Amino acid sequence: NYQPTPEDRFTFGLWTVGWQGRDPFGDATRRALDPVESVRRLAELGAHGVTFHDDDLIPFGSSDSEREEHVKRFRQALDDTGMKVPMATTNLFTHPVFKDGGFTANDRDVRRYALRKTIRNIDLAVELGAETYVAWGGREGAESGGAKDVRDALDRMKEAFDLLGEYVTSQGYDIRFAIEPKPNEPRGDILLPTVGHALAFIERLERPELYGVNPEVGHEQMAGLNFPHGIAQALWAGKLFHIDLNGQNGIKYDQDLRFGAGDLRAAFWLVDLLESAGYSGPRHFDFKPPRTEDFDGVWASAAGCMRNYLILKERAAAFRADPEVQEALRASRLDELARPTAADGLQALLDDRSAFEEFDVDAAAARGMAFERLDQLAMDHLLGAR
Amino acid sequence: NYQPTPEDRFTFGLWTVGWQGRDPFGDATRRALDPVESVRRLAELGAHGVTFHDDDLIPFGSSDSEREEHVKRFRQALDDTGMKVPMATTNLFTHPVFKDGGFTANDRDVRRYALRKTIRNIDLAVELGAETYVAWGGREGAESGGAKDVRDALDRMKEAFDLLGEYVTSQGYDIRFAIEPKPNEPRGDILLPTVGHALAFIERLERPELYGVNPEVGHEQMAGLNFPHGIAQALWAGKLFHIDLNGQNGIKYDQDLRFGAGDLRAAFWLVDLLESAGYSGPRHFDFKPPRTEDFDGVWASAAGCMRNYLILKERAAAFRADPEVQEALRASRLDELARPTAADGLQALLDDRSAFEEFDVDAAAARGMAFERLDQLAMDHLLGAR
Amino acid sequence: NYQPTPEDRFTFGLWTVGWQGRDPFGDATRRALDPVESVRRLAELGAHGVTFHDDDLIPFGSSDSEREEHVKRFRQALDDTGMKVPMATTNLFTHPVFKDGGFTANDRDVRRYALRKTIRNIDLAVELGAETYVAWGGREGAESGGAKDVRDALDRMKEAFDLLGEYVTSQGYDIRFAIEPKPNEPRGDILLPTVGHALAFIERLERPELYGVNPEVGHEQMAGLNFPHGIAQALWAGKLFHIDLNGQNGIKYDQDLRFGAGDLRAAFWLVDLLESAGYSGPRHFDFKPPRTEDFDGVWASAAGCMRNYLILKERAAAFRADPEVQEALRASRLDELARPTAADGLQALLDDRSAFEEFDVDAAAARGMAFERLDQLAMDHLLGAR
Amino acid sequence: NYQPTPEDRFTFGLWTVGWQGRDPFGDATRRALDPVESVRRLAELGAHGVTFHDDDLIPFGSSDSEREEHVKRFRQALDDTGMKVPMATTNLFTHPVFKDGGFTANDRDVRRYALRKTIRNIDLAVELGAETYVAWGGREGAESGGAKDVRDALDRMKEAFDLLGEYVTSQGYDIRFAIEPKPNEPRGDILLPTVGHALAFIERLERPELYGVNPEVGHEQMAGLNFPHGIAQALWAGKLFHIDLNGQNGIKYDQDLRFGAGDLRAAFWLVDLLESAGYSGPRHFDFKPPRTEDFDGVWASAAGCMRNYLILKERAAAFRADPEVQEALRASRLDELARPTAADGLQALLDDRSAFEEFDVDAAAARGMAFERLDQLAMDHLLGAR
Repeated sequence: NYQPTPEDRFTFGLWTVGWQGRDPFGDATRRALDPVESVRRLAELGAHGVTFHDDDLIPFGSSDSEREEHVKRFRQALDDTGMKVPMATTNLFTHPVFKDGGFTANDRDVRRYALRKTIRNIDLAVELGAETYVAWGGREGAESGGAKDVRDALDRMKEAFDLLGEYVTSQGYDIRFAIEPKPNEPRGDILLPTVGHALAFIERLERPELYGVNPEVGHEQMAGLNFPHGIAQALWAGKLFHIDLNGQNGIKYDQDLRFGAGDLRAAFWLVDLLESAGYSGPRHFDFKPPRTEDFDGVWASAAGCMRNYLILKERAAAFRADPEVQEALRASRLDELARPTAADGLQALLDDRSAFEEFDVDAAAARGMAFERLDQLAMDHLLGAR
Repeated sequence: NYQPTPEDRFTFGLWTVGWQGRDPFGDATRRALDPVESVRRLAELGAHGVTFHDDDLIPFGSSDSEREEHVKRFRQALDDTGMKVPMATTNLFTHPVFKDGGFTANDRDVRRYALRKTIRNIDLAVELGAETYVAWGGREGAESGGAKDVRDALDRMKEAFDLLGEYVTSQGYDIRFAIEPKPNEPRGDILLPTVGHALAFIERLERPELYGVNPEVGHEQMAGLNFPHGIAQALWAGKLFHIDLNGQNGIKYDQDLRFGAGDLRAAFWLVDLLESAGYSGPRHFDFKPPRTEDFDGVWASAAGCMRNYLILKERAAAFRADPEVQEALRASRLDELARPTAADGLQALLDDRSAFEEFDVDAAAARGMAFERLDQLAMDHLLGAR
Repeated sequence: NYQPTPEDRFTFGLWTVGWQGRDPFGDATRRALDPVESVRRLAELGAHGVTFHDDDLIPFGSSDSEREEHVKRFRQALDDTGMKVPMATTNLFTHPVFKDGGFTANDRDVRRYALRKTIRNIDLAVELGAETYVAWGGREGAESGGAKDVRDALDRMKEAFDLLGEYVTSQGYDIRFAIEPKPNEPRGDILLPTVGHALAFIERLERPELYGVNPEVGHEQMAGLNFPHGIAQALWAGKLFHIDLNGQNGIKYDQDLRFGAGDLRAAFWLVDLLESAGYSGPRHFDFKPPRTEDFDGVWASAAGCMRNYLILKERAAAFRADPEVQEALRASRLDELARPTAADGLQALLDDRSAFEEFDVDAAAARGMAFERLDQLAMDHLLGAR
Repeated sequence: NYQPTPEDRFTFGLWTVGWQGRDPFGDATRRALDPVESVRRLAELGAHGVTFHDDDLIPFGSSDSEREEHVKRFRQALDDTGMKVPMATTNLFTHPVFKDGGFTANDRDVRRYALRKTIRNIDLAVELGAETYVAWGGREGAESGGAKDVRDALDRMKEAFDLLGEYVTSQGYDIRFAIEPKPNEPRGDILLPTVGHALAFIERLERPELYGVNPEVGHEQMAGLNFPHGIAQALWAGKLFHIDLNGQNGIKYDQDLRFGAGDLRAAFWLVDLLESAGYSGPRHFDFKPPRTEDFDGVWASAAGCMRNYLILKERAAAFRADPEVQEALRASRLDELARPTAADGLQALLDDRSAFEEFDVDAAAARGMAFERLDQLAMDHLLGAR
């Protein structure tokens, strides 16, 4: 019955199940969770591991001795449960000092502090075994046009990421970076707002091989974009280092619903793509149990993230294995899309009268694509009517 | 009184003022315009030049002799008026053969035809003096998830652009390519949907130096993105080869309003950026006079595109020259944003106790950014209340 | 296997399967269909009836004799197949004369013509047995703020609808009106843009009982609104006279996908509501087979509209009949939502210390709503994992 | 220089300038303001009055004696400054007990409490002189489809508002209610999501004359709707009892920017409409100074709200008074829009051959509307280029 096991590589942030329910208009509805309890409960549900921001594990301002105590207790919970920590990240957004950003704050002293806070947590991530270090620049941006010269801000963003790459290289660490785009919220517009902008930026860094993307379902959907298409471009570029799964109903505030909620058909096509492409990284949930829920609802929501992934995986596998679907893909010429347009080369193409002078445009235009039949097979498989 | 001259480099597509007014729900409301008449009328309004798709100048299906006659008459109009042709593009979207795309159609024979149709028009663009060749892949995309394997489609898109680069290089032409992104419409989702995705794609081509972007105001706004921010990223990457100016009211169908309509504040910040960065390319209008208008309204709309640019240029220049604005930019630390975070280097940063151990986070957090005063100065300048 | 029969009351517009594929950027990809052939093909698929605009059945400009011939042939097709015509409407949007509207055109002579064209088609609708007459004011609106004084336009809209009500009453016809809202497209903003605005307007007509709404899935979703919620408000007001079913992926141009495509979960909740409320009107599809398709794809798309409704009906019925769902609805207090807050009356409420002075707010706040468990049961039922 | 005076009727909520800067991702950046200090500072800036939620003035949980002390100090500040309190409202959204709503919470005991909390604050509002009592049902709604039966929720919403109307009538109070719509945030979808839905709902209350709307600029723009058009419909219905002014950049989270920011052209058309229609109620700002700002920035932002209104008022008045604009309005037939379509009556219309049989549709279709010239005059006036 769609039971997860650690082999499915499902991971959760501490801040997901640990969200207390404060929103722009309301107070917390749940008590804080001890990270140790979250690790134990997640392990019981069949998760593989957990992720953290610095400030989720070590309260901001802790002394070195309190920091050591918090880490020790957490490591014991990992040892007791077999849970892993595949990813870590920095909180460069909650504290008022970051109100205009971390890496791109106008104040230079804040930028330096943001780098030092990040470096300290890279060391800890490596100690705990993380392979990916995420950067979500949630305060990098603006509400007004004159507040931020974007060219200068991109110079500062490149400088920061280049320095972090120098750090990991000089220390000999095996950890890679992933940039998490988001278009807006909490800033009016956030820099590097989509997967595309992040991919383009990485190509201007000094050591691009160290950097990839960590796209999030709801973030791209906040710009009305097709999330599977964006993931396909990231895969095509070799840059899908991590992925964040959740749900979102359209263009509005970031809802962080459980995975499978929101756009269910997009969730199907996402799972189809990840499984077909052989993505081997964590399936990470960055979601918020709604503030209507008590703790029993928190764990039901978390379990539902994993359940929905496993149902969609079954349905997408059945779709691709169905001989009638395989025939419909050929009827729609998906096989021809995969063949080179002109492996014969430019000159051969220019000399081929069948490509222009003698091409029957009307006969080609009259051929139906048969896409609606294909899409109804996909619908029937999703719904278990096949 | 804000009178354009050819030195302002304003250009218009033939298909803009020539739009007959057909929309998804309605018939044409205006007669077709002869391109020769459009060139003459635009020259009288103070435009610098015109642009064309192949099929706007030479009716689809024309014989070689009719093609020569259409080109000859057009060249005479250019000679008679002094108008230039800085940009040309291909129509790979109107004819039914392109219903599933040109470069990424599932049918291989259509892909070959699309390349041959494009190459024929590159030759003509060079003959007429164009410096930029635009590609808008308006039919490259899908309405349904199974219809298009995006990784295979990106392979086909790269193959097409690589072949075009081989062609221009082998012929010795001085013309560069610019990719025009759009998120949707007429396809449910279009490949390379934003400036970012296009910039990232270019970095995977064989000769990236030949390719840039041609962003359009309304296209990025159809994804709710900040158009000045996207242009800043394109400028930062060295890839703003051309720009398309129009207006758009939000996330909806592509309205193609005259420039200055839609988001007026974004238009101000765009002009500020283009003029401050020294962009020297054409200021091209890709707009549609609304179908409510007769021909007098067409020319009033076109004139308004240029007028609004010139008013906004004045206001942005006055904003930047105002000593009180210069003081407010320093109060908001725009000067510090332009300074390196750590020109002293990584090791110096790690050893600097003022960046972490002795950094007074509360004092830094208490400093206001003064962004609202700055933004109200910008508003006052835009409105001519300063 | 989810086979429709005429008893399911599925209906289609002639203009749906008859859409030739012209879009803002492209020519037609299919030949025109004779309405007689559409009636025959739809009847074979199991539809119950068809609907029409005047101009779909009788070409604009037809003489009285050609009009009679077109009607006679259509009536024969209805007689031969048993198909019904439950709804008709007027085309007040295609012809250039309607470029600024029909009922709210600034030109008074156009407004009078629009009323006369509508009245002529009301007579024909009654002759063919229609019970509902739809009005979609697709050209009523504006691209610019000064073009339309909305208060005067609403006066003109009320005048038009009041005159139509006087007409039907004076003739003794049993046909009711339904207003079809849409937020934009083809006008920049359309008057009466949502279900809510239309419901409010109706209350100011002279004979409100004659008027209801005809909401369309994709239209409300073009404003990012919850379509089931809007339908619930229409049902609560007694005004759901007809409904138009299709799919839409978010806030963008009107896609008119087949029903079930787009937001699949919203489609589930819509069918749940219609079936639970006992809606007895037609299930009408206002959709467009994508222009990628040939005629075989047209009929596959149409069949898919009906199939998806029937699958969702089964799943929603199974959800509501499941004892575990019934228990979860009580756990979430849906039973208490249905009970009056204060049937004891105002004074009793004011004197009840348990409602304020002695209310334990912390105990009430700590109760979870159990909504995530309920929603995962709904997901499991939708997907056939229960 | 655009200096406000109390005669301009500008008002501000205590929670606007008093917003501490907490957002979904960040802690407060400003200290709390004493309401007395806010009244004094606002009076110095030229505001006319202030508004409050219960919980902004009296901390939740206060004893009767602390409540009396808070009210006394506030009344002294009003007396010392001459500031008025034209509007008050209830906080039915912050405390965890309201996590599923107030008036439409599934738990009946919460619904009763929400009514008692509201009634207590109606008494206080009347004591302080308020004329309008606002209801913003920010927690009335859902994240999931099964959580809320909307028909039952509308019954509960009507019951609540009917009881409040009975209360004010029985006490003899001269205060009216205004419903403030919002489409989403903090709930996934909020009930009564737009001006239209609220207007329609009011018509089903027992005493509709007691209820109107309090629309907010950014709320309607979160659904991509035209705010001036919605205000026009509210004015046409006689229901614009109050208005909330702010700015919003598109369809995203509620930004609450200062008035004039966001969509500047929509702000112009709004002021034109309010001043032309003679709206006499408060011009209330429901905005948030961005959390980047210190207290000096708070007051600069507040001052900017009033400044921008007064600049736009001047520009709109100059637009309407310009003889060239008056001529352009006649050229566009705004005069004919204001004349009845058929004051001659139905029968005369049916017998008028000039309305159909002899109407020259082609001549009418060829007349341009001249809307682009009109809109460029409006642009020139807005920008002070006329």
